[PDB]
Amino acid sequence: MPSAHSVKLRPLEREDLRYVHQLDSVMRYWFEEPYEAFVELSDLYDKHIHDQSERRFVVECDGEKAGLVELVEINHVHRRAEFQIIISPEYQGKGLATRAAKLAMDYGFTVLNLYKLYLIVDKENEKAIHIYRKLGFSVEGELMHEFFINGQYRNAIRMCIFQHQYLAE
Amino acid sequence: HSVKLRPLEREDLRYVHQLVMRYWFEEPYEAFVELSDLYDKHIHDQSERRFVVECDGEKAGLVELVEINHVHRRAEFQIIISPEYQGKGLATRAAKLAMDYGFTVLNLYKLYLIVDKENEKAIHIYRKLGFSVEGELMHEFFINGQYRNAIRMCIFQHQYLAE
Amino acid sequence: HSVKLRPLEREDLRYVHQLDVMRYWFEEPYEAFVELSDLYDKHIHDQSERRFVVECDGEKAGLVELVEINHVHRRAEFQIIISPEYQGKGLATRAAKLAMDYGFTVLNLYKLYLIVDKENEKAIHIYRKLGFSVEGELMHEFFINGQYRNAIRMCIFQHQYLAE
Amino acid sequence: HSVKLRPLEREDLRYVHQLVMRYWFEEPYEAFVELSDLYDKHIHDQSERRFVVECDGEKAGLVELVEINHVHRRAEFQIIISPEYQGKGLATRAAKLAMDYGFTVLNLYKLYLIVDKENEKAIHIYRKLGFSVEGELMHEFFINGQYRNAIRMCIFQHQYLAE
Amino acid sequence: HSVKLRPLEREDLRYVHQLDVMRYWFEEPYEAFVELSDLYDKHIHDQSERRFVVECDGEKAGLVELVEINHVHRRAEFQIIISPEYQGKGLATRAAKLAMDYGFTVLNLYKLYLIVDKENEKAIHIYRKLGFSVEGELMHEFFINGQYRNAIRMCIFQHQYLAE
Amino acid sequence: MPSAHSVKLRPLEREDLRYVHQLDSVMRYWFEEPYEAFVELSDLYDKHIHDQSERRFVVECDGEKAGLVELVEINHVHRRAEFQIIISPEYQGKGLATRAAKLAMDYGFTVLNLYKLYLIVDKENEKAIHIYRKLGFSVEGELMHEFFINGQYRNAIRMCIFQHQYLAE
Amino acid sequence: MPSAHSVKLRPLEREDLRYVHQLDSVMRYWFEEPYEAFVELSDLYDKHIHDQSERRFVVECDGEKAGLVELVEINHVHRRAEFQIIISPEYQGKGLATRAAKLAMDYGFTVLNLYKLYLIVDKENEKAIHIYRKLGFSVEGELMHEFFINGQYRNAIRMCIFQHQYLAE
Amino acid sequence: MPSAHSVKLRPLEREDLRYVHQLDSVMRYWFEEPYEAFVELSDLYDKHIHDQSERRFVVECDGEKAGLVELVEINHVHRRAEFQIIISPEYQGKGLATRAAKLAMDYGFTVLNLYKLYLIVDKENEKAIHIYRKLGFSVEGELMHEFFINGQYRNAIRMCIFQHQYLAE
Amino acid sequence: HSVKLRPLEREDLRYVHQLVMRYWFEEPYEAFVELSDLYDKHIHDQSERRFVVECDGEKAGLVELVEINHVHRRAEFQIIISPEYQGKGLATRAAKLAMDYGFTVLNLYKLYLIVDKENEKAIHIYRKLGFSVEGELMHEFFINGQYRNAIRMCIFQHQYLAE
Amino acid sequence: HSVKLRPLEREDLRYVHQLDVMRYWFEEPYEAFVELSDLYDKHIHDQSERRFVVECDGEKAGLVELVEINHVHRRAEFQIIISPEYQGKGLATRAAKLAMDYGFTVLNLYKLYLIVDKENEKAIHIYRKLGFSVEGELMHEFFINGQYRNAIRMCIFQHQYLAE
Amino acid sequence: HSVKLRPLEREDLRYVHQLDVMRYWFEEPYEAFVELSDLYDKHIHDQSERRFVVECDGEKAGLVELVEINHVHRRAEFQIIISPEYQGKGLATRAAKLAMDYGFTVLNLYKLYLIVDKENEKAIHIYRKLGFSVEGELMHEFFINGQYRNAIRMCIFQHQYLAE
Amino acid sequence: HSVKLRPLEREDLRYVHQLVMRYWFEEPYEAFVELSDLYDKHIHDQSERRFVVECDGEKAGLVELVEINHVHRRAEFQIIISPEYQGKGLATRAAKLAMDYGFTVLNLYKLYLIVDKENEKAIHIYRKLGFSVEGELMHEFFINGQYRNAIRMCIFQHQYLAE
Ligand SMILES: [Mg+2]
Ligand SMILES: [Mg+2]
Repeated sequence: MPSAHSVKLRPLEREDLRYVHQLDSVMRYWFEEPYEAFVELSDLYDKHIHDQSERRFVVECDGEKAGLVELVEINHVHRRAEFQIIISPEYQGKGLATRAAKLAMDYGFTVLNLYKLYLIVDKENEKAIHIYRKLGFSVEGELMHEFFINGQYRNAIRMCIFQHQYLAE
Repeated sequence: HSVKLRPLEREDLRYVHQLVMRYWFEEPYEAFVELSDLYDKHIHDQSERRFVVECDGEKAGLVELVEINHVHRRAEFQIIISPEYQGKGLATRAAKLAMDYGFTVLNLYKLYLIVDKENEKAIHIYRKLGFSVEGELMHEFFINGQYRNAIRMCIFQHQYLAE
Repeated sequence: HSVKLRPLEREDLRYVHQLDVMRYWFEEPYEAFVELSDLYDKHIHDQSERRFVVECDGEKAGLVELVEINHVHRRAEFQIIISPEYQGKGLATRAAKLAMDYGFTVLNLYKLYLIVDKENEKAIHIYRKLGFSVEGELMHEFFINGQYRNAIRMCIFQHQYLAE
Repeated sequence: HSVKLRPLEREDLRYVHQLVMRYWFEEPYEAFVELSDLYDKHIHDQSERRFVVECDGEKAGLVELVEINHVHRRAEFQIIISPEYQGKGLATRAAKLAMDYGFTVLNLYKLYLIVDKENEKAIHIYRKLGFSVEGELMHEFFINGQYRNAIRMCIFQHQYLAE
Repeated sequence: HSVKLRPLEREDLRYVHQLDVMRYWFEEPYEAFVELSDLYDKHIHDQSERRFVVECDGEKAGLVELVEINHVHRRAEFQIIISPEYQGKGLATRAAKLAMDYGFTVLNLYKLYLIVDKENEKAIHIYRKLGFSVEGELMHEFFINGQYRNAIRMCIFQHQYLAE
Repeated sequence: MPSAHSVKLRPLEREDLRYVHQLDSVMRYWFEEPYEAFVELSDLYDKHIHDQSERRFVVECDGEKAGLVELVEINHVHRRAEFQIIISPEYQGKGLATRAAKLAMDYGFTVLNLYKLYLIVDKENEKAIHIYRKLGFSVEGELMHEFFINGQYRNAIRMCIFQHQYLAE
Repeated sequence: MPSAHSVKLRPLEREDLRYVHQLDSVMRYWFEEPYEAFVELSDLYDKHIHDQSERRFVVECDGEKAGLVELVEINHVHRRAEFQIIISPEYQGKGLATRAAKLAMDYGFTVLNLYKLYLIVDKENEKAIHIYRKLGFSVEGELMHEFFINGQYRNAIRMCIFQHQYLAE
Repeated sequence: MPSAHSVKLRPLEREDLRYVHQLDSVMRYWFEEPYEAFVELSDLYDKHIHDQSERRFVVECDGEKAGLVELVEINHVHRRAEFQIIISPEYQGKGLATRAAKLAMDYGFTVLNLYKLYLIVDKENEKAIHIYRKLGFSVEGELMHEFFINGQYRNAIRMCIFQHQYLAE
Repeated sequence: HSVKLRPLEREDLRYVHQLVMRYWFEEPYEAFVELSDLYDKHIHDQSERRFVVECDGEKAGLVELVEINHVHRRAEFQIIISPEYQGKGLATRAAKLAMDYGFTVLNLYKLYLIVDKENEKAIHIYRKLGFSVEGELMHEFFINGQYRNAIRMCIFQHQYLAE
Repeated sequence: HSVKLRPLEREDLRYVHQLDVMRYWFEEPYEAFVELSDLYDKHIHDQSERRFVVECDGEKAGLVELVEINHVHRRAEFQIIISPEYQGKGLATRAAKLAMDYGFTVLNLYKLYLIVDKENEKAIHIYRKLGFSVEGELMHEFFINGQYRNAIRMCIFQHQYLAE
Repeated sequence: HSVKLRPLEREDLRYVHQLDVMRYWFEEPYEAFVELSDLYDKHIHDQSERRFVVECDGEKAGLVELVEINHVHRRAEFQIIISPEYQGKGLATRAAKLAMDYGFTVLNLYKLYLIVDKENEKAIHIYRKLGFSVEGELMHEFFINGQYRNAIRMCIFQHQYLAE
Repeated sequence: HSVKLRPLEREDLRYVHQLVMRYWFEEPYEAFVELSDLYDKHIHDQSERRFVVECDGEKAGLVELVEINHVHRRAEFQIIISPEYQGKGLATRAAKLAMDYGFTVLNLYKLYLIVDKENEKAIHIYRKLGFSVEGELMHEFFINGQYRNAIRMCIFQHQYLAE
């Protein structure tokens, strides 16, 4: 009989901040402000503790820390947010990014009462794209040369989904 | 056996946190640092008052006095028991204690509470304690995907003090 | 005659102060102007309340308060106050319609509610007409001028507004 | 003819000052800068409340609510009329007004006052308003070279509201 | 057995917190320790109150509060509290004598006074003995545990102390 | 002989703040923070004076104040920004929004050295859309129900252009 | 019939500070801290507004500003203070220093409830000394070379009086 | 052969503050501000660290802490200060107060370059008085009821000495 | 006729502003409030020093000493004349003045300047003042759509003082 | 052996302090650690400089400084320093390549430049090899250990990097 | 004509600013008024320097600076500056006498000293006359307008003043 | 054997203190808390610079550069050796080191020192290092009961660099 893992969103605590930092060279941001060194992240963190426009969860698999969900650009008048998920290397390969997306959908849609959620992914990532489609995300744009990455401008696909689709299922 | 009702101390916050969206002085929290910070910001704020419910010296739940007003002499209260302490009607004794505090110590005139309409047990309990119903608040909360109704119930100091 | 809402500027704060005995700003009490100026400065970016001067032909005629605004549960309480001299011209009615408009068509709330004196059978009727539901009768909710009074809480929903 | 009772505004301070040792929030003042400063320090302090007494729109005196407590539901009041307005029993109407405010607006249970024993007029006035005597405080004040006695008198909300 | 007053140190503040339901510091209310620590830090140089641990053979046994201290009128109110386990050994009596000593022979006050429950006929008697005068009976001065209680205010003067 | 107007971008001064405020009910934002009352705007303004992620110009026509250009979400690693233009009512009807766009293109492209600029407009605004095309903006997405406006979710068209296109002309 | 002047102590207001400053070269002090320039005095003044250990009155003669009384080193446990009076040049010669002393005695003794007041004066000032005696001040010390003044150490006479003497009269 | 103790003034460090506090009921002061609880003393201490108008030494006897010298009311224009010495109970009886006075004389006179030092003592203390005389202190005043002490006003004797007397010896 | 070189005062800022992207203490500005603020932030900063160029008492341009270093004893200078004052070789006299200040007052050893390669006039002027060329900085600035080259030129205190 | 850049953490600040006599942080001088700790705290979010520890097999081996970073003109100066004991293993070469990589493939700069002692003919040659151009010779730019020295400024461009 | 010292008020600070190229306040350099206003505000209670306007018939004529004031060693340096238009009327002489008076008869210093250009043989002579001693010749102490200059340090003592 | 000259670090303060009236940035200290505080107040102050003198890695003395000025390019220096390290002419090597730093690193033109007239050894040492005498400062210090004379001596960068 196959054993069932338990995957949970958990509100991101300060003690989680080291875990965040060491998920990894590229630009990372906190509240649209960029960081590199731990001291930069930690100070941003305290400056933004009460800020309602981003919310972050750790993904626990069986209580162990496996990755991070960031809801970002939260807007409560237009009832949307963007999300971003990131799975620690030793937790990849086993459907986590998927479950993890379902859980963030659940959070924005059933807890936070947003109307629309979207995400950006590399145009190159035919894998992820197709998964999101599977879950019934529409494609709403192909941003051209939106990111300059490892020496080169890359294209992003923005894909959205809606509260009613979600609750209908 | 023994249930006291101790003021909420800063060491109690990690306990509090370890019990859907939560409010401290009407400002929302999720992280423990969010609530901790919020806590010190509202240290001398008289508009809310909190107590750990102690069973035989162990921390077993929480009473909140919220929206305390001394001109109109009223306040709201929420009571929360930890799972492992539920279903011995601490929820009940805690309610009496809250009532004792607000009516005999704080000298309030009126105490009210909100509860999900569906919670027929609580509604019954409080009616037993002689609370009367004053409202059915339609779709007052978005809870886990859905709007829910609450029932608000009150009781008055003269009713209590009949004791 | 024409009637508009307008965000409340510090310059309006003197006007607000003297509509006449007990009142609040961002839930803290106030009486003197200095008390009020101070709260106002403190709550400049507080999202949980939003105010408006009610303008009647470019003239300050009253005030709309949007209070206890919650965006997760998409609701908010409102209250209107009309300077003595603009009363009895159905102005608080037009102001109500306008506050609904704002919370429903701009703030994107789901539910708006208010509390009035049970005794005010008149206002009560005006709301019922507008399609508001009674959602409760609070007993002795307010000590006012020497006695406890009852109030009625009445609510209306976005979809009812966007329909009719 | 007309007597209102307006909240004390900052413009009123120069008036206040222009009326032996004075107290603001139990801290003493003499200079106007001493009182002014003190004033802002106690802006959101609910423990005292002040009003100018207005006769036909002119500033004519002062009511102070001091030591306001909402659990025991009581407060003290001092009333001060400016000379040119004395002896028309504004002192009286002012007292009623204070009483009106504390009992019908602020929802206090009990109001008391201190007055020099020797002030037989005030003592009589208040007894007329139905205040009862609760103490003769021996040498409670050093005033102009000498200890003086005060009389403390109270009245209760139920007594007033009989109206 | 020997009994002393001792100025109250921050280290005593944990002791003070748990003598058991409503209390004050420099006239502001408190309940939680964090609330109390804070007031204490704020009032460090406040001249208007002075506190002391009552030490019984080098052991913390209670507390003396000197409150509403006025130096122009040379008076001050006092209150004593004895930990449950040191009561009924005439300790609050020795503590009273000691507080008088301090206000009279050190602070140079002219008058000291206190307030007790009218119902506490015992304490009342102890003070009368010490030469205290009743200077008033306050009616329903305190809402306590469900009802308004009466209190008695009793005073004594320096010259009476320095004589007897 | 037809008289030539002079249209200029001018760096936005504090004294311009009243003009901004009174360009008008809808949500307006300053540095992604929302305002309504003048005191809210003015305080945001001082809080963000040195912030490199938004830049604002007044459009002077013949030295008189005619409208406002906001470059927003400026990113210097991905070399882009979003722009927004707004023409005062008495200056509409006479090609200003157009010239005004050309000028902001010039600023980002020739002064600020961005690589890409884009804009959002109402899907409904077939007029503006076609103009931007005329100037050789590509369409890069149709965001669905992105804004809730006057009681109703509306659709936006994001359209971009690039430094090389611009300098080529 | 000779006309009676009215001489009053008045609590020192900030607007009085210029008058103080220009009562005049020597060391002057405010709360035991020294001043020379107006800005020094004014800043000391604000730093010490609530300080209970010095109190200052202006002497009004017929409502016009004639001089200054400083009660200094106020101690409420030992119930004493030192006083110092200073009469503006155009108000000297007409008994003011005297009345002015009586008034400060009245203030400390009948208002402030001190038990003892004293003063220092130049040993050289046989005039003032004898006046204070007249008013029944005892001599309680002759401080030797206590002040270095205009190139030279000078001797001071400290003289005291008591509440009971005063009220007895 | 009798063994010689070494008695030294040492600048008072913060760690000395507990020792000070526990030299003992009466009013004690720090920079003319009164203290009782340790937290009061310690906060005064930090508020006054750089203040030139009081200086304090510990008296070490053989390196062990035996008492305290306070130079107080230091005035560098009139070149004087008052001093106060206090010997811990277990170090009394063995000439310390004496040596300790000589050392403070040495400090003010030979290090600090004051011209005059004085002290107050109880009129009742015929012992100390006579010692100071022995060292050639003049008596310069008998302050009457200057201190209210243990229920009663007491009289003080102020006694001074001068740099030239001292260096002459 | 007369050219002084006055220290830059706060009243001069509106003038400064009224003269592509500008820098104050290596931080960029455009609005006047941006530069004003920046100005006070760098009031006691010794690393840059500024002067208005005064012709017969009127404000006519600007000298900036920038990147001032006292161990290596060097600094950079920019000079800016207002249009209506250009082409009388104030640019020249201003340069001499800068040179006078840095070499005879500030005791610098070396002064250098950057100028667009294309500005053949400036390059010539300075070579005339005996500045020598020390670099051709390739595409050192993006200016109005294009990378541009600058030429850096220096001169030394001993060379100047030969005077 | 493997070599990486890594953002510089406060924990690295002690390491940085002791590579041996005159140096800067965000253009302000420093000597003592306390001086340095302070500048570092002040410049935490300063975009104009970016630093990195050079790691050799997970071991701290040196430092890369990106200085005078300008994003409008898309350039920045760089400098590398290798702890005494890691020198002469072509490590500063690998570190240079890595700094180019970062400014060119991550920061998206157009131009990177450096300044070396004219006398250092060795380093100079290493850069020329890498495709760097000499863009100037600064005369007596640095007073160092008793005399003014000359320096060379050499630059390279993104397109040259992204090509070869 | 009559000549007085007068403590320097903020109102004098504009006057001070324009006597014409390098100068200090409480040892920090300044040039612009804003720079100076700031130092002045910072040093309001600094005991180590004391300034005075030199008044000639109630008119501002120059300035006296008392600098490096040390009370333990009882000395202080002084400097005088006279507005162009009041020079050559022996005014700096009367101002010197007055500064001596102040430090000697008011501040109770033991020693006062000054530094002048060796080349200024005139001033030098005026001081010698006043009884000042040369206590040193500092070599190349000042870089001024293009070259290092020598200065002379001359001192006088209280007892010499209080005698003659 | 080995003498380095390390910058003064905060851990070195307790050492410093453990070496009559002392000055930090011309402000006086005695307690260690007085000097410690003063220390942080002057952390970025360029007007003074300090170094521990290290003999074979142990702390053995102190060089102070004081009154550093970069326009006139001069500074003063005091050197202090701890007793147990005296009389091996570390005082000498330390002096050379100071000289090395100010002249070859800091690019000063001139260095001077003050020493009690009576210290004939120091005076001789420095004259040997080729310092010349520029003043005999009469009663410049009150030291242990008496005014004392100091001798000031300087040397110049060109003289040193002759090396
Ligand atoms: Mg954004
Ligand atoms: Mg004193």
